[PDB]
Amino acid sequence: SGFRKMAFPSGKVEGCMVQVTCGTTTLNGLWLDDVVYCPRHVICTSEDMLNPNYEDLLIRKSNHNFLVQAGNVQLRVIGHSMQNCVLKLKVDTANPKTPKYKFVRIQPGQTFSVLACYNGSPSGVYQCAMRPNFTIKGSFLNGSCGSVGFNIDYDCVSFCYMHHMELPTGVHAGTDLEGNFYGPFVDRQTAQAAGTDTTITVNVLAWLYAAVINGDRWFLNRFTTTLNDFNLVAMKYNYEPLTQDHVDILGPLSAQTGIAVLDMCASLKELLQNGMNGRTILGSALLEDEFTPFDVVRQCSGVTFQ
Amino acid sequence: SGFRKMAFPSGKVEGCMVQVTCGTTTLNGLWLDDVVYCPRHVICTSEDMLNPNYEDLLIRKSNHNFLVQAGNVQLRVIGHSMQNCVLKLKVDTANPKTPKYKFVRIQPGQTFSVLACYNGSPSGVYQCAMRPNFTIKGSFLNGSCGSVGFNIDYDCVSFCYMHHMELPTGVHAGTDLEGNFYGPFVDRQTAQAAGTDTTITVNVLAWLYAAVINGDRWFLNRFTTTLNDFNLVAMKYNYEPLTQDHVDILGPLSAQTGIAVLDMCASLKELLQNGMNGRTILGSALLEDEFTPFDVVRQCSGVTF
Ligand SMILES: O=C(Cc1cc(F)cc(F)c1)Nc1cncc2ccccc12
Ligand SMILES: O=C(Cc1cc(F)cc(F)c1)Nc1cncc2ccccc12
Repeated sequence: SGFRKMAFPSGKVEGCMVQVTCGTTTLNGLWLDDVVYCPRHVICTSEDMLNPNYEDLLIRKSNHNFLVQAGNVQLRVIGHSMQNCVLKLKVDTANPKTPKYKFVRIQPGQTFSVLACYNGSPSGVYQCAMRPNFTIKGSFLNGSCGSVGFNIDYDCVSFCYMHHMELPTGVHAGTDLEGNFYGPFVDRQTAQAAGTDTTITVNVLAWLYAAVINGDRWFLNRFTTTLNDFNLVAMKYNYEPLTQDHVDILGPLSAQTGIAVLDMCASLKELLQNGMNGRTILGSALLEDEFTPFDVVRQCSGVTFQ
Repeated sequence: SGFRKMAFPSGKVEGCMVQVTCGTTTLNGLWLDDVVYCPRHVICTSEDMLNPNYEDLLIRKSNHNFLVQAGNVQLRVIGHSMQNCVLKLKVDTANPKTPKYKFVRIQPGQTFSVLACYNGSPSGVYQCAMRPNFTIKGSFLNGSCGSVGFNIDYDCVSFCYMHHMELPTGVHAGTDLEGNFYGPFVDRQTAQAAGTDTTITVNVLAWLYAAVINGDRWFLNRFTTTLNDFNLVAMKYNYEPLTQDHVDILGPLSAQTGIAVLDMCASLKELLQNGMNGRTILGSALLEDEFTPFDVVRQCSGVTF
């Protein structure tokens, strides 16, 4: 019993964190096999940040301009290349702590653990979701660039995010490990803003199923809804549209609890209308949207309480 | 910017988790140096749990009855002893991954990271607080016993909790690493209940300072209060008393934000008496009490390990 915002154990990623320095700028790098991945803006001065020409800035650098430190050991850079917004520094030592890994690009609503780092050293681990507006509501200070997001389903680390920047609202933007930004963001100091964010409906439904599995049913009602009527209501509270894919994905939780997806949708519609009336669901007075259907099945028991 | 419920990096603890099997029961063990620590109830059948005599159950076991697996490697148990509610299995191999560590007993209100494990395999890491009623609101399934709680101070892991049981309300009970339970709990299948819990006042104040540091100020007001008047209001709302030690501990956050501790207490008093009025603080509609003043400073300063 219990339901917590749970991150993956971070050890497999901690053994990959290194410090990358180029001139006066120091940030984090991810050392996997003989390559260190880091944000390409490590080669920029603060003045270069408005309209940097990364190809032009990079051509002026040699391997010895990149200082990579792993623990108290300086790695030797033997090659460098840029792939989209990520810099790949070939080093002369394969990381002996390289876990089984993959690079995965995620979709909005997906969750992942972030290992926040500074100067190549891990500071903490927390759980995030890729918001519908492609930002993440992280906790990052200056020096956190290059910190990564990941999942570890089995013993394989799927790296899905590398931190690049903080937007004016205090939310964060980054790339996949191939250097492609999530969202319409660029690694430039030009005026950029997070679009209006919305609630991840499928995740709220998953979390309501988590509450039912853990023994709470106060919020259920005798009603059902069509998918279209649910979407017309939910959009009025800035909730993401629920697709038939989302309904299918919630099938297993629906079968385990005995509550049809559209019946749980009717419960959510009522919660949006009524609020919680002094009650909580899984220790929260707000509807939680940073647990996916996959997270709920992984965290919760396979036996519903009642 | 941003403020998240953040756990310590778990790698140093992951390298210590092992699987301990005794008969039909499998749970987690903590392998440090040449000793594996685990809940003593690993030696019990369901019948034994009703009223166990752990000394009597243990005397019937030999070293080979304990199967300890560190990954895909079977460790050989060369001795066994009980310390309070923890079983200590001496093994022939010192854990090469043993970090610098200490065993510390924490006080209610203190937070720690839990590395939830099943079959000696870490599954998740989360941050929680030792409640004033000595339970933890964890997330644990069957097989999670022996999962540990810890903090990191510099390069040293301070182990403070070992998971033993789940109470009927779904909250959790465990011991320090010396096997002393937190709270009035016993490792036996007998009627036990979590006592009425209270809110960790100093932690709510720390989180309000975190909200201010993050640009959330709507709850600030021109008012101050005395410590005694604040504690009268705290008692009324099932909040823990705020001591002068708590006020001193919040000094640095008070100096950084310009909001004196008693000035923040008057914000907290108004929030308790009136609610949030449809507003949120750091994305929460409830007052969060599972961040200590140290956690707030650490997260807002970027301390690494
Ligand atoms: O955003 C940047 C630097 C940057 C600026 C830019 F215009 C484009 C970039 F790709 C990167 N750094 C930070 C990242 N995360 C959190 C932070 C918090 C405070 C101060 C800086 C933080
Ligand atoms: O509570 C126990 C076993 C136990 C029973 C007892 F009566 C006394 C004990 F010291 C230990 N194990 C569990 C721990 N955490 C979570 C669980 C969730 C579901 C089922 C069991 C869970």
